[PDB]
Amino acid sequence: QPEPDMITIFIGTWNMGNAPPPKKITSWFLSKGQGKTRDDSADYIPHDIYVIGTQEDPLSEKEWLEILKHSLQEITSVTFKTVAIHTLWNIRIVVLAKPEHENRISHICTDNVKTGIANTLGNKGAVGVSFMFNGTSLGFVNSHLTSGSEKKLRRNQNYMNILRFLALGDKKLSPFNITHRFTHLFWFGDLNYRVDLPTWEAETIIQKIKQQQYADLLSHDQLLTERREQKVFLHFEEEEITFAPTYRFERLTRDKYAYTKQKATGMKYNLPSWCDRVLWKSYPLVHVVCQSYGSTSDIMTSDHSPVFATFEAGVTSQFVSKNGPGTVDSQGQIEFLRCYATLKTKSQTKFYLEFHSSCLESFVKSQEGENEEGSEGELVVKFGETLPKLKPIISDPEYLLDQHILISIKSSDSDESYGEGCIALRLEATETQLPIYTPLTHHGELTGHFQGEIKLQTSQ
Ligand SMILES: C[C@H](O)CNCc1c(Cl)cccc1Cl
Repeated sequence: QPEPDMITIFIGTWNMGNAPPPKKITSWFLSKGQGKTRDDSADYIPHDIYVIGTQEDPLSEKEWLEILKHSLQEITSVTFKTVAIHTLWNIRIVVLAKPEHENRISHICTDNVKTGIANTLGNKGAVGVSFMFNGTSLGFVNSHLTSGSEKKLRRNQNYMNILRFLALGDKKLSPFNITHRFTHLFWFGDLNYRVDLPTWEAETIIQKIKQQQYADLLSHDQLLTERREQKVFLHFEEEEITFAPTYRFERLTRDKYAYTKQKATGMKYNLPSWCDRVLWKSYPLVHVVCQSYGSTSDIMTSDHSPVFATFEAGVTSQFVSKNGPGTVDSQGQIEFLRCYATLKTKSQTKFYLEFHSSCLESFVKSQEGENEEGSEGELVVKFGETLPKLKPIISDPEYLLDQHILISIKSSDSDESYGEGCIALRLEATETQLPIYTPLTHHGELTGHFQGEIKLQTSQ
């Protein structure tokens, strides 16, 4: 039984509008409806992992698990195993996997973050799951962000609180937030970003949706515009949206958008919007391909339609040599040449680096770099040729070229990270000086850059 080098992952997000689901929700798991949909010929082929995010979910965990498992069994004839289930208020995440994966999945973590203070703390936030799948770390975030067309800034704040405080993955990666802890990170939910057009244009928007002419609406989608201006979800991907806005429908049909202000909406308009989204971020040069992104047409119990996305995701095997794990493989080394960090910080402290990777026995601290002034005001931290030689646990190129080095630049004064990034070892050549680059972020905001050269020695 060979270990996989690819798996397929289903991501579902559905704001259920505090209503039980209908008797059949199989179209969701089959990626059928509007948008980028799955080929009929694949219907019986199970995904390896199904990750279901709900919001405004009125069901018990037990009730929803029974519906999900019975749904997948009907589609696939496979009895899926429950990896994890976590609920915060009415925000839920379920992870189901094929039974053959039970002994490939380990280090299962769950957490939640509650967003807002006093007034604004009570029902919005995120749940998350992480685990190892063989040698690959996978994280999944289901967030219900602040509602309302005029709260895009609040949503961006909710995003930053969730990525700062959601405690998933390897706690030894202390400088790193969830946006660096995983080979593949999927973030989905009712993100609640709106199509930002005048209220008077509601009927015009509806007309455009009936014509399947989304271009003039997506150009006002607050998530696309905020992402384009690097206000939120920096370094995340989203597939092109080719399905109608998933909010706000009249229940029991999909023929009508209910957008007019009502006491029940706090006298707010709900112009048709793409509230319900799936984004991802994978480490550099790892295979990840979106194979569906759409909405169902036949599930109408909520004022939202379910959204599906599916992915091919590269995975690696749990590598064992004669040497590592449990020693170094002297045949292997990672060297850094001519490296420097460019930082946006206005501070003057000394900086050092930390290198973190599961290819190392433990993280490595550099000596301090030498600060200089950039020509446009910047702080440049020069490491020259002073960075340590990293000793990986396994030298085999089939393992080592699949690995990544996380970098944090830390203040010597405070040991606080000013920036985090990631470097792929999937090089064009070994034993060859090659340029490397990563942007550096902190709390998911751009704080600088790290660039230089790498020289990777494998046992080949
Ligand atoms: C590799 C990714 O495609 C980068 N995405 C950046 C981006 C955003 Cl986030 C929004 C609008 C346009 C663009 Cl290029």
